[PDB]
Amino acid sequence: GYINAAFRSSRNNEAYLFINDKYVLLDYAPGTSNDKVLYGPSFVRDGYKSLAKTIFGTYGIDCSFDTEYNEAFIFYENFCARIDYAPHSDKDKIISGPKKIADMFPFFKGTVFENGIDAAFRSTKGKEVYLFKGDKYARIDYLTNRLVQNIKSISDGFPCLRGTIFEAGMDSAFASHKTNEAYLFKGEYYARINFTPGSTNDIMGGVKKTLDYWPSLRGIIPLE
Ligand code: NA
Repeated sequence: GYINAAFRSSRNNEAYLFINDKYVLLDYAPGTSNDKVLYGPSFVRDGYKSLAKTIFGTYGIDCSFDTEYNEAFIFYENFCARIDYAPHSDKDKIISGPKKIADMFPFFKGTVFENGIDAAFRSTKGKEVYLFKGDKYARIDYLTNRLVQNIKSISDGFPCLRGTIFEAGMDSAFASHKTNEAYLFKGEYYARINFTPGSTNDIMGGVKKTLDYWPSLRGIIPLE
């Protein structure tokens, strides 16, 4: 029972983490030791009343990403939705969906991403987003609803993850609040990377046991 989906919050140094059919709010503090759970662990149906009577409320969220403002895309199997998550409030809503992925992001029809996406994080370049399913990754523009490039292996786009357990799959991801950085999660292992849009940039090697560096997740992962 580990991290399944994350998206960066619009509130500085904060992130939402989705585990099983549950979620937590966290001050993941990249520049500090002072890490901490802000809200939860709660059920998605309880925390997000907008999602209470949906498949997400029943099953949780297996992939998500920050777009802009207080908005983020959330997925579960072949369906997905845009919602406003309303940081620290009641006032959270469904904006778009729930649609199938192939109706939200048409270009995905015919590919591995059509029946489900593993994880995803917001790129620093414009309205761009990187997504992961299996051992391939996509580069999209959610605003113009197009694929910026052909879908290639994580090994090809991200050379730093070669020879790491992250080479054949990522369970969860989110972008840091710091420039060109994102976190990746697979099982009990995590890594902080420094990504440059449109490059074969290596670094880093920092594959660490998640509980070792996230003090405030002991008791939550592994969620039994
Ligand atoms: Na996932």
